[PDB]
Amino acid sequence: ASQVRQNYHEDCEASINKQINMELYASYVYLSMAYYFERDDVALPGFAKFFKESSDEEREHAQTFMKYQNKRGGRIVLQQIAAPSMREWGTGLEALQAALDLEKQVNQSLLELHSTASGNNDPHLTKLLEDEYLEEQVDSIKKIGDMITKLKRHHHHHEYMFDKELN
Amino acid sequence: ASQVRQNYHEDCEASINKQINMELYASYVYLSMAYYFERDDVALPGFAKFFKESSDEEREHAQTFMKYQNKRGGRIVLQQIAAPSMREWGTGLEALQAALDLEKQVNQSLLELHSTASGNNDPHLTKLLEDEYLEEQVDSIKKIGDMITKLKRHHHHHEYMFDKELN
Amino acid sequence: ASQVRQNYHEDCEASINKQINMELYASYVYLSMAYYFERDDVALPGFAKFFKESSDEEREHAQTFMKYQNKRGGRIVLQQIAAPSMREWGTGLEALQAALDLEKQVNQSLLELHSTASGNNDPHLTKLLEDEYLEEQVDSIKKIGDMITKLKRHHHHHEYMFDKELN
Amino acid sequence: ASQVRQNYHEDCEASINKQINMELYASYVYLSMAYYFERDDVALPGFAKFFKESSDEEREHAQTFMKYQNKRGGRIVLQQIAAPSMREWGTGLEALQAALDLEKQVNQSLLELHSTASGNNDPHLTKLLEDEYLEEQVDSIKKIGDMITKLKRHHHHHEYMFDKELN
Amino acid sequence: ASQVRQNYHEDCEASINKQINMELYASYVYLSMAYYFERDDVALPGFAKFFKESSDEEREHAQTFMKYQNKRGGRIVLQQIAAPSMREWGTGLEALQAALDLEKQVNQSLLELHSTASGNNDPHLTKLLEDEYLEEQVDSIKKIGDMITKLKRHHHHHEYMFDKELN
Amino acid sequence: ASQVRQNYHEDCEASINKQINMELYASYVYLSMAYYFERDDVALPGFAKFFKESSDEEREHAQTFMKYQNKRGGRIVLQQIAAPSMREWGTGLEALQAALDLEKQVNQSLLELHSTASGNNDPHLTKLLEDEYLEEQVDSIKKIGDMITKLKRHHHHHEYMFDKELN
Ligand SMILES: [Fe+3]
Ligand SMILES: [Fe+3]
Ligand SMILES: [Fe+3]
Ligand SMILES: [Fe+3]
Ligand SMILES: [Fe+3]
Ligand SMILES: [Fe+3]
Ligand SMILES: [Fe+3]
Ligand SMILES: [Fe+3]
Ligand SMILES: [Fe+3]
Ligand SMILES: [Fe+3]
Ligand SMILES: [Fe+3]
Ligand SMILES: [Fe+3]
Ligand SMILES: [Zn+2]
Ligand SMILES: [Zn+2]
Ligand SMILES: [Zn+2]
Repeated sequence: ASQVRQNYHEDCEASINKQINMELYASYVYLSMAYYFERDDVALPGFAKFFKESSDEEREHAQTFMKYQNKRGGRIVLQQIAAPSMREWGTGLEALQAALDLEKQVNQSLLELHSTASGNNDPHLTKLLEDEYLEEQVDSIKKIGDMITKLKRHHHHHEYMFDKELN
Repeated sequence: ASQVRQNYHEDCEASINKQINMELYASYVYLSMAYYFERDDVALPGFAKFFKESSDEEREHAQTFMKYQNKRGGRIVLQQIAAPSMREWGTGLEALQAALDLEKQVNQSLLELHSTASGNNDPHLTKLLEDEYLEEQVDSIKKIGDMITKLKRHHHHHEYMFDKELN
Repeated sequence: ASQVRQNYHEDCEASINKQINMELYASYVYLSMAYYFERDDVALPGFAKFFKESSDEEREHAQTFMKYQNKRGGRIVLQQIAAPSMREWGTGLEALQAALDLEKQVNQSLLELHSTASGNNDPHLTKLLEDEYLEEQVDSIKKIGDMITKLKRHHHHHEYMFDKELN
Repeated sequence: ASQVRQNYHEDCEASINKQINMELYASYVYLSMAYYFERDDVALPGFAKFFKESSDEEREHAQTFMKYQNKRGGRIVLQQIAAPSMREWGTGLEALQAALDLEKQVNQSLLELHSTASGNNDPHLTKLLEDEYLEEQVDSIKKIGDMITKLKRHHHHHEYMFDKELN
Repeated sequence: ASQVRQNYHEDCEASINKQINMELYASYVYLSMAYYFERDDVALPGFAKFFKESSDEEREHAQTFMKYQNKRGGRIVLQQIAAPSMREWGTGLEALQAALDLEKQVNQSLLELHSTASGNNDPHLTKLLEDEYLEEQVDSIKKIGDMITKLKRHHHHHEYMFDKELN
Repeated sequence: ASQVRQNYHEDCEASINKQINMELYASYVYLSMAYYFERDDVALPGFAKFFKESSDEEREHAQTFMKYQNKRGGRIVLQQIAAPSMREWGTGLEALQAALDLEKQVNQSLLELHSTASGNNDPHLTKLLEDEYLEEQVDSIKKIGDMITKLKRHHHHHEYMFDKELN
């Protein structure tokens, strides 16, 4: 194996490559959303900017894991990247609900990666997860939750005024 | 329940709430020491600034935990803040000695929360305590321990000189 | 008593202590509110911030009174700080209504404290109440009343827009 | 259909959607090269930076096309992004040669899109392809051809110095 | 023991001392290297400077551990610092290979020290190892590996050019 | 032998090497004093800064001699650095008294090297010792001698006041 590899379990090496794929798929979804709210019959620039930023940060997530793979001497495996779930994301409100669920789904995967890393006594990897993914996951889920509470109060008039505060 | 809650055990929720009350209780004790060192018959302006700053940090500890209750999607439930042990704190040394004892009692309970957090595999909350509370506790216990040594020396003139250090 | 004490009747000394408790219990109420309006299921950052500031300002009324007690040679006597009524304030309009009433409870005590100081021919203490307390109380009550008038115009879409004017 | 749609053939709409998936795929391939040249057993810091910017520029080729799909009032349709042809990319020169090939396959699809645009009398779309795509690919093919020539002249001391020019 | 000591098991106290010795012996190795590469018959200023910095950084890992021991109320126990293996490292590639292996010896102890702290439920000490030591160790090991990969391209003319990139 | 060696007796070479070990040994002793004045039960931050700076200058003395071994074309041969005499240094006065004794033992050996250098008519090395080491020794012995006088006075309060001089 690699000259730098030390205390690096192959089960961890492999969940990193599975997680990179999930980070990228999450990137693709926020990209689909981002430009959907830019359609002439949707015209929500606030929501569109928020989901463009989400897709960039999901891209950054994936890069930080590929950098990590190489740091420990593992070898990236990247699969295909599935097409997003849906493609018509409905209201801004249904988009945020979709995103809330996708961000909880990623946190479940990151809490699993953490347990797999604790179970192999990889305290470097648990440090990575705590300091760069667990805290970003909890803050974002709270961010989105806050937004869905503001935006559940029906009219299209309300979405548009909420949108402007996003922008 | 909550739209953000994920992997936050109800025992962690409950022990965050006891700990909000305990931090505020510490604020109240230090606040009492602060102003007692301002009595015209005590008039040590260095201990007064030290304990008033201590009182302030203890309220940030509590608020950081209340912020945290809400990030994870638990409910803040506040309780009555007991009045301090004393209102007359004796000497600066005897107040330091009581400071040190209560920072030590705050750390025992923070480490108990870390033990609850671990047992419920909540890495998000063990990281909160490691980075935000356990290093501040140790450093405080050590600064207070250092000053107790400098002051321990008996004399009234030595204390008024140590006091100007802390101004 | 004290080397400094002069024309400071003990009923005023004792009322200043009971007033310190009320102010500190007023702080606790507002801090409750402050972090309630930060819950993901509430998400009114403007209200939250208004109650944070109020909570901080009640803590300072308390410190001024404790500074004052020491200035006049009386002795601070701290007691327990009760937890609020209910920690679920409901809407912002309902919280503000609780605040209006709380500010009037503290105005009525402050005015009683001022009659005690007048009855006992303490003009230094009348002057403290007039300058440092009664004016903030009438400013605060009026502001709150102004805000309630604005907010009574029942849907949750109005509240979000008022919450931004306050942010 | 869309209230903005004018003179936008559905074949061109479909070819933009196909081309979006090709820009993204090129993004992914350049992402694999980028991070493969940062392996501890490859460690070519310049080749890696060159492909990072390539990967990023491909991503923005795709977002222009999706930006454009909406201007003309078509509907973005994204599909799976295939995994890159490889995982190892060999020497820096082999990665360029694969990138010479790849940019040429993109230029070929771009030029076919132009012919579709021309046959369906879309001068707005021919304009876009001429002004935002066709010139960057001729310019990129020439840059890469130049580098291949420099690097060809087998020994591996020479490759590390070429990386030097690249960082 | 100490007025400050709390939840600091004596096996961790003793391991911190043995770790201080290792770090200080790691400093000695690098200082040897540093001035070897400055001999007139060697004359690799870049290598020399790299090993000077490394030597200085090992001295600081040692100081942090001695600061830490005092923070937790244990007692520093210093012992002799062995002279290196051989003081003739030969080529730069051979020195770097010795450094890679040394950094992995210190990584394996640091990871053992971290299992000791975990076994003894010291989360303050796990946190110190994670933040302050394990991350530098994986960065350092990977860097060294990267440098060895670059340098294996056997003639002494390559080495001089790599030595300048490092200068 | 060396391409730079000229008029550098092998006895001078050998005595430079004993002296590198002796300077590093001094660094280690001062380093021990440095951190012992940081124990929570000693807590004299002025002696700690004085001895930590002393430890640092002693390592520059050693490195200046290793640089020098290589200027003249001799071989650095490093040896084991003995652990300090003590780890508990008693009072600041008793540590100063031990500082003074070891600066006096360093000067005896520097003057012995000057005597070896002279006898081997090496004016280059007698000038090194005159300008770089013998004036620093005398000045140190005198500063330490001055402080021993200021401190000698018995009392705990006087030492904590002298200590703030040195901060
Ligand atoms: Fe992510
Ligand atoms: Fe995410
Ligand atoms: Fe605290
Ligand atoms: Fe505290
Ligand atoms: Fe008030
Ligand atoms: Fe008030
Ligand atoms: Fe492209
Ligand atoms: Fe391209
Ligand atoms: Fe180290
Ligand atoms: Fe190291
Ligand atoms: Fe010296
Ligand atoms: Fe010396
Ligand atoms: Zn951390
Ligand atoms: Zn050749
Ligand atoms: Zn060459």
